[PDB]
Amino acid sequence: MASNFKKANMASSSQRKRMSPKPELTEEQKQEIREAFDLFDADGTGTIDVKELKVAMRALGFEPKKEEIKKMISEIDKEGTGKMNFGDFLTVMTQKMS
Repeated sequence: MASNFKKANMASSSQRKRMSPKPELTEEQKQEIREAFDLFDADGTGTIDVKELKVAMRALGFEPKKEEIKKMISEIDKEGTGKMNFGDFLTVMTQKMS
């Protein structure tokens, strides 16, 4: 089916307790990059766009340093405009803060 015919998930079993961190990103970082990218990519697709990713940067930034939220949105909007997958969002947002 191409169009949205409704009734995907009615009973919302929202399991925020799955991977406990080993030598990796911790509770604060795990929650903010998973829960923002999964809020825009809900059913399991791949890429989030600059409209959705700018709303993701407003919720994730809060209070930041200087060239962080404007630098991510203007640097991936370049060759075929702005599209981001989860490997880009995880590596660029964790290495710029941690």
